[PDB]
Amino acid sequence: IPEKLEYFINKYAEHSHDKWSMDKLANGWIYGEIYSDSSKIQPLMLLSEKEKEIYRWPIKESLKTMLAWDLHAMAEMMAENYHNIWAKKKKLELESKGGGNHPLLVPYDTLTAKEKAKDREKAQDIFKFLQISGYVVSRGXXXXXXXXXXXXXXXXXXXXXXXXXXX
Repeated sequence: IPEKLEYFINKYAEHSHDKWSMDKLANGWIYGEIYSDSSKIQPLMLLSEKEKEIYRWPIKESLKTMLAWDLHAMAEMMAENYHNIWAKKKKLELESKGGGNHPLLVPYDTLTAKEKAKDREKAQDIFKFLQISGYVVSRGXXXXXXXXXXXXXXXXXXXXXXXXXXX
């Protein structure tokens, strides 16, 4: 990973903190030492410091994925990355602890239209954050050509027919 992408990760963390703090001021949450969800006190003003820390790694993983591998296509591909790693973890823990079957034990195509939006929300967020800076990424006539190919095929067929007539 390059160093100004190292910058970009810190800038993303900062702006995610700014959006979360916008939510904090919108809902009127106030900081405190004690941890609780009903009394409206937070040690990092719901989220623990670890519980914001954890969102640091999946961005790096998805970014490595985009580096090793249009806009909506990359969005749904990052969303599929998220859902695939989520399904992998859930399947491993199910086969580990003997858990029951989940309704998400299906491929990404048969799935419903709602989880689509659920997994594309943050994908669109990080993609906005990506295009704000300037870094542009991608995946990494025809009729005339088809007509020409058909003509060549017809010529070959005519040659074959002439040969057959000779035979």
